Amino acid sequence: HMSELKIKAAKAAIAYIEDDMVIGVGTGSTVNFFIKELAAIKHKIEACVASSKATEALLRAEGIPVIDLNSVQDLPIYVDGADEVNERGEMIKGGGGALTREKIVANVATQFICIVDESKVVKRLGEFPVAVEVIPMARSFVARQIVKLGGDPEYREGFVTDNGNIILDVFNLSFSTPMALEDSLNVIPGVVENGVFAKRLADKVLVASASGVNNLK
Amino acid sequence: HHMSELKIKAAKAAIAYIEDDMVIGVGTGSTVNFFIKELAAIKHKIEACVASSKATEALLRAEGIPVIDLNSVQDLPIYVDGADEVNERGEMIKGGGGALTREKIVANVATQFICIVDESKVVKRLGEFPVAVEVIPMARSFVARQIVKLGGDPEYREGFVTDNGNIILDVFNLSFSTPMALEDSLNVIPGVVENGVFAKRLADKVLVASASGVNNLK
Ligand code: NA
Ligand code: NA
Repeated sequence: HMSELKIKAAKAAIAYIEDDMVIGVGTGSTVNFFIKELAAIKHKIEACVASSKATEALLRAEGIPVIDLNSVQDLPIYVDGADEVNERGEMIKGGGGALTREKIVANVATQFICIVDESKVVKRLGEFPVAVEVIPMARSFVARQIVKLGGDPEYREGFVTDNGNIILDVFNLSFSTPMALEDSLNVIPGVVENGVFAKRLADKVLVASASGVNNLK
Repeated sequence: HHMSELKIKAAKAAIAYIEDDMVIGVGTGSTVNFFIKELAAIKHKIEACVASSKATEALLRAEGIPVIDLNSVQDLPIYVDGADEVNERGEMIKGGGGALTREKIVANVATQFICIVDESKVVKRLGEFPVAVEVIPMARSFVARQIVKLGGDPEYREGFVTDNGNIILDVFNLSFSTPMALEDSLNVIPGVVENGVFAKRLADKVLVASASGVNNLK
């Protein structure tokens, strides 16, 4: 029961929330269970920073106060999921299309806690595609540049990010040097951000399985 | 000699490179706007234009010049645009007008980048004019902190929103000793969309208007 696993991972992250903290909140189904857990201790936290408009709506619907990242000097914790994560804390993210604000909030946060069920853990990144956020008028050009990097880009038809851009989901990229790959995507004109998380690692990786939650990192 | 007269000379110099049935990439700004009026005179000989800004699109369309989306173009032989600074190498600082992101995209699809300037845009060394950096709005504070670590002084361009919905940090005092590495260092910052350093995509020709005429600096 994957939902039961995701709930266990979510509950394990709650043990890191200290009184009066501002908490950064990711996106996706595992994070959404965490939001319900956060709701039960919302009297203990100052506020949350949301990594997507969807996440903001869910927090507000719970009566969890939300503040703008530009107003936050100190963000001690960011809790988020991942599409793939390894023992090093490298991740592929962006399955849900929110990877740009995810990476921004993750970079302000001191501690990045990654919560996953067992199926997200991999020994080698790469089977899950890399979502690349792209200025819409640059889509064709960026696709061509990503092909030169050995990727196979697939336009996520109909989808528009929180930032008004499109997503190319990129298959078959090599992850031999993940930080160089992340950089090579981002320097392409028109690329806003990409789902390789190799320069900003998860600090903790909480992995929920039938036997409990294990700190992979 | 008006500044306007100089920009017009540069605009007319660029028209000499336009061939029948081309798709033409078009930049932004007051010098390019004189080029748009030169293009209107030959619009029948043009296939269409690619516009680097919504303002440029509106000016092209008001001249009856056909506009097409960049995603429908693969063969873009020319891109004509100005610069805030340009040197003899064809390196440029761009983005004073806030449209540097679409400017760089179109310039990168185009085969030949023709830079048209009056003589006041030419510098021996880039750097006095600030570098516009386009930033995801909720990342403004973070990006500013990261730029300060790179040795820059970022100033938020109050009230301004780019064509893409983002804000501009105009950055002073960056070092240009390694301008390509500078351009990259800004862009790998999470939340930075693009920046006005044009060091990896050079101008292929630099047409400089002065009282004496137009000189191909490059
Ligand atoms: Na880019
Ligand atoms: Na970036």
